[PDB]
Amino acid sequence: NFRVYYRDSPVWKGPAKLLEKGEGAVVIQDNSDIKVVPRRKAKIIRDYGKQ
Amino acid sequence: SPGIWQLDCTHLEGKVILVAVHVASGYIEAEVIPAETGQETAYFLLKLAGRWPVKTVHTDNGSNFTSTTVKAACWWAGIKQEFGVIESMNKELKKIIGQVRDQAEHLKTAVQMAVFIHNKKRKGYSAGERIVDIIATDI
Amino acid sequence: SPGIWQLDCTHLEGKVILVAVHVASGYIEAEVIPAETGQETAYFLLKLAGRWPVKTVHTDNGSNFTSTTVKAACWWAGIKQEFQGVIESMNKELKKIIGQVRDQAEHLKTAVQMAVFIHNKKRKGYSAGERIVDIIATDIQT
Amino acid sequence: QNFRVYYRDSPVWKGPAKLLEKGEGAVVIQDNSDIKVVPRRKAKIIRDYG
Ligand SMILES: Cc1ccc(C2CC2)c(-c2ccc3c(c2C)CCCO3)c1[C@H](OC1CC1)C(=O)O
Ligand SMILES: Cc1ccc(C2CC2)c(-c2ccc3c(c2C)CCCO3)c1[C@H](OC1CC1)C(=O)O
Ligand SMILES: [Cl-]
Ligand SMILES: [Mg+2]
Ligand SMILES: [Mg+2]
Repeated sequence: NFRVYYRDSPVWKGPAKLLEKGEGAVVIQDNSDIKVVPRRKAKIIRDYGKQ
Repeated sequence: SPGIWQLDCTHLEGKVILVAVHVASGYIEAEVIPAETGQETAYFLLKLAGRWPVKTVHTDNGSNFTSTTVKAACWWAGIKQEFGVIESMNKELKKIIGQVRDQAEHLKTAVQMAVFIHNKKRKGYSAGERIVDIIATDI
Repeated sequence: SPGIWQLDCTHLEGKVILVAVHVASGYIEAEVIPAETGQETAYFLLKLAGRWPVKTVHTDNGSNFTSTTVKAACWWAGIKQEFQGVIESMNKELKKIIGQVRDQAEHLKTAVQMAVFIHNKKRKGYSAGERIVDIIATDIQT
Repeated sequence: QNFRVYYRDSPVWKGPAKLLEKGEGAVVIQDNSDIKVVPRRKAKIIRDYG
């Protein structure tokens, strides 16, 4: 339902699987790697045109 | 299919022209973007998606169409991406642009005049009439 | 009437938002213009006119809508200008949806087009985008 | 039916004006009841489309 786009360290990377959303960070899986990204550096985008 | 679109960029006078075509009707939308980037391409798709039932967009492997910014726009708007109707349409667009180029100072004005002429020319319906007919029939 | 539109400008974050609304359907188009000038208004109308059967546009007495450059665009595209308050209620509706989704995007122009998407696709029954296509195609097919 | 010409001769674009002739460097127009000669670069000749 959701997809997460994020920046490490400038170019936006993604889409990545959303595993968990916290108060100050989000846990995602981009390909085969699990990453912990701060909220300010991640965009969680819902598929709105579908549903 | 009423929801199939083709997007590609063409260039004139050193400027970038992003052209979208409704394949089933030949209706076109065009915009002069300040840079051929994924951010400008994604912003173009958002405007297109909120306007027509955009289900599938077919582009080449340009770095602006394969960018992450476009993937987020297509995902949010519910658009599927696939990687010569648009290329033949760019030739038609540049033809009409040259016919009206001297009538305006800015290239972007001649572009929108050319899109106007294309979408309103009958044969019989015009391209602008066909896309509205096709989409309303699908509803 | 399928060819009546209303255009007006609203402001958010110091930027100018030019909004066009199809009165019969409530369908809207919006674009962030770099300046509230007649040249940007006329370029917006050309894009609008080559897209829908734009026959009459209702605006206020702003110096950008009464400019000569807009008159030339309307004459070339065959548009008549007139100077229910649909656009004023629509500016509130657009800015309402913009504020609801503003944090989802960096650029204001992105939130603008998301809000236009949300408005034209919302069912409450046809949607705004479905009504304008239904109204215009009915006039074409008949 | 015919054409309209928009022109500047001091600021704000003036017109529409009747088109009489288009030259290499000037255009002969009639704005209302007055005959004017305007350079090409200060005149927009727009064909009646739509
Ligand atoms: C500046 C910027 C950088 C990265 C991205 C995407 C991959 C992460 C976007 C972007 C693009 C499309 C889109 C959304 C966003 C967030 C969210 C909802 C609707 O579809 C943007 C965007 O600008 C672009 C639109 C012209 C913005 O304003 O944030
Ligand atoms: C820069 C400029 C100054 C004056 C005018 C108007 C006074 C007569 C125009 C203009 C406006 C509308 C229009 C046409 C033109 C020539 C031609 C045919 C189609 O409708 C422009 C125009 O820029 C505007 C369009 C954004 C341009 O690029 O010349
Ligand atoms: Cl956390
Ligand atoms: Mg290409
Ligand atoms: Mg106003």
